[PDB]
Amino acid sequence: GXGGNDNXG
Amino acid sequence: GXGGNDNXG
Amino acid sequence: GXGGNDNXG
Amino acid sequence: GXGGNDNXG
Amino acid sequence: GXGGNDNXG
Amino acid sequence: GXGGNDNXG
Amino acid sequence: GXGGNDNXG
Amino acid sequence: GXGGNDNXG
Amino acid sequence: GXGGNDNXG
Amino acid sequence: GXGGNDNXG
Amino acid sequence: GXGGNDNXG
Amino acid sequence: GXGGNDNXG
Amino acid sequence: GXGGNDNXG
Amino acid sequence: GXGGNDNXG
Amino acid sequence: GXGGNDNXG
Amino acid sequence: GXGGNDNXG
Amino acid sequence: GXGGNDNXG
Amino acid sequence: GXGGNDNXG
Amino acid sequence: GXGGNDNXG
Amino acid sequence: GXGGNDNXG
Amino acid sequence: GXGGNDNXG
Amino acid sequence: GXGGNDNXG
Amino acid sequence: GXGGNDNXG
Amino acid sequence: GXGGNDNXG
Amino acid sequence: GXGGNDNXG
Amino acid sequence: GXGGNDNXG
Amino acid sequence: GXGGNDNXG
Amino acid sequence: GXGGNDNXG
Amino acid sequence: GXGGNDNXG
Amino acid sequence: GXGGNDNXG
Amino acid sequence: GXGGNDNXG
Amino acid sequence: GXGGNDNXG
Amino acid sequence: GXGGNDNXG
Amino acid sequence: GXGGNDNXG
Amino acid sequence: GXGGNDNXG
Amino acid sequence: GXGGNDNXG
Amino acid sequence: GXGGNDNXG
Amino acid sequence: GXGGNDNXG
Amino acid sequence: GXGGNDNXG
Amino acid sequence: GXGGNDNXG
Amino acid sequence: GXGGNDNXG
Amino acid sequence: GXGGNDNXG
Amino acid sequence: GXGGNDNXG
Amino acid sequence: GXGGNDNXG
Amino acid sequence: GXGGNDNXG
Amino acid sequence: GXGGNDNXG
Amino acid sequence: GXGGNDNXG
Amino acid sequence: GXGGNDNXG
Amino acid sequence: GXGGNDNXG
Amino acid sequence: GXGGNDNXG
Amino acid sequence: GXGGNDNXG
Amino acid sequence: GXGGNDNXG
Amino acid sequence: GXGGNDNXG
Amino acid sequence: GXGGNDNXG
Repeated sequence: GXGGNDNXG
Repeated sequence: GXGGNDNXG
Repeated sequence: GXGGNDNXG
Repeated sequence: GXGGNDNXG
Repeated sequence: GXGGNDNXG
Repeated sequence: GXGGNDNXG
Repeated sequence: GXGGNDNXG
Repeated sequence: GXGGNDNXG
Repeated sequence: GXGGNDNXG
Repeated sequence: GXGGNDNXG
Repeated sequence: GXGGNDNXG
Repeated sequence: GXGGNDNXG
Repeated sequence: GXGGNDNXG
Repeated sequence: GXGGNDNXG
Repeated sequence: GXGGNDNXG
Repeated sequence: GXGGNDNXG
Repeated sequence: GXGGNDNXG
Repeated sequence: GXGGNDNXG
Repeated sequence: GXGGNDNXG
Repeated sequence: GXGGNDNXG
Repeated sequence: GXGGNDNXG
Repeated sequence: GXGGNDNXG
Repeated sequence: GXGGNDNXG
Repeated sequence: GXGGNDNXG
Repeated sequence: GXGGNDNXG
Repeated sequence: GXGGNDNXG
Repeated sequence: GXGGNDNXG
Repeated sequence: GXGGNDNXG
Repeated sequence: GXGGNDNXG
Repeated sequence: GXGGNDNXG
Repeated sequence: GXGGNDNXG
Repeated sequence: GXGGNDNXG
Repeated sequence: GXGGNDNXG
Repeated sequence: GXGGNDNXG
Repeated sequence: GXGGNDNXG
Repeated sequence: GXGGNDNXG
Repeated sequence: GXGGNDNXG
Repeated sequence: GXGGNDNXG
Repeated sequence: GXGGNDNXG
Repeated sequence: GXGGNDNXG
Repeated sequence: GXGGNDNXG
Repeated sequence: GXGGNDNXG
Repeated sequence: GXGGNDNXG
Repeated sequence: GXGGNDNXG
Repeated sequence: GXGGNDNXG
Repeated sequence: GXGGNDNXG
Repeated sequence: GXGGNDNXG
Repeated sequence: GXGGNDNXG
Repeated sequence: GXGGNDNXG
Repeated sequence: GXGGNDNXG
Repeated sequence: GXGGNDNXG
Repeated sequence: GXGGNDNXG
Repeated sequence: GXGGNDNXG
Repeated sequence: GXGGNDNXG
């Protein structure tokens, strides 16, 4: 979707 | 969806 | 359609 | 269609 | 973490 | 982490 | 990480 | 179609 | 008018 | 008018 | 009008 | 989807 | 029982 | 039972 | 997805 | 995906 | 049971 | 994908 | 216009 | 216009 | 215009 | 014989 | 004989 | 004989 | 469920 | 008949 | 007939 | 489910 | 009949 | 000495 | 499921 | 001495 | 001494 | 006249 | 007249 | 007249 | 069989 | 068989 | 067989 | 074992 | 074993 | 083993 | 089982 | 099983 | 099994 | 230790 | 230890 | 230890 | 002593 | 002592 | 002592 | 996934 | 995946 | 995948 430091599994 | 440090599984 | 974090653990 | 993070763990 | 995974955004 | 994976965005 | 993988964007 | 991160773990 | 048009018919 | 139009018909 | 037109018919 | 340091599987 | 129509499952 | 139509599964 | 969807016709 | 979808016809 | 139409699976 | 889709015709 | 399915399983 | 399927499985 | 499938499996 | 003897383990 | 003897393990 | 003897392991 | 022993079915 | 909007999710 | 809106989720 | 022993089926 | 919009997800 | 079987079908 | 022993089927 | 079988079908 | 079988079909 | 058929005399 | 056929005399 | 055929006298 | 004829449709 | 003829349709 | 003829259609 | 008419219609 | 008419219709 | 008419229609 | 003019199915 | 004019299926 | 004019299928 | 019997079914 | 009986069913 | 019997079914 | 000894063990 | 000894063990 | 010894072991 | 590990046995 | 490892046994 | 390793045994 915008601009974060994200990481999902 | 915007701009957080998020991580879900 | 413009939804946010679409993520299934 | 313009959705955000499309990701299946 | 197992389970069927589908959705349109 | 297993499971069928499909979606249109 | 296993599972069928398909989607149109 | 213009979606974001299209990625199946 | 515009967005995802992921529709088999 | 615009947004997700994930609709099989 | 424009976007993804992933539609088999 | 824009501009983060992201990594999902 | 036969099946349905307009549906990934 | 036969099957459906307009659907990846 | 789960299973054993359309079956004892 | 799961399975055993259309079967005991 | 036969199969469907307009569908990767 | 899963499997055993169209079978006991 | 109708038939149907039948099986001693 | 209709037939159908039949099987002792 | 209809036939069908049949099998003792 | 009938059927569907040992199966939903 | 009938069928579908040892199967949904 | 019938069939579908040892199978969904 | 597994099966039995000492039995044609 | 034309918007001059910014970037959909 | 045209908005000049900002970015949908 | 596995199977039995000492049995034509 | 033409927008001069920016970049869809 | 015991295990068993397990399946989301 | 595997199979049995000492049996034509 | 025991294992077993397992399957999302 | 025991293993077993496993399959998402 | 259909139906599983077995018996020892 | 159909059906599995077995018996020891 | 169809059906598996076996027996020891 | 005594004049009749059992048969699905 | 005694004059009749069992047969699906 | 006694005059008849078992046969699917 | 010494039974009389052993016959399944 | 010494039974009489062993015959499946 | 010494049985009589061993015959499957 | 003895001596009649018999005929069963 | 003895001595009649018999005929079963 | 002895001595009749017999005929079964 | 020996009968001199006649003919079992 | 021996009968001299006649013919079992 | 020897009968002198007649003919088993 | 004698008769049918149809017994899997 | 004698008769059918249809027994898998 | 004698008869059918149809037994896999 | 957050430290754990879902797994049948 | 977050440290764990889903796996049947 | 995040350190783990899904794998049957």
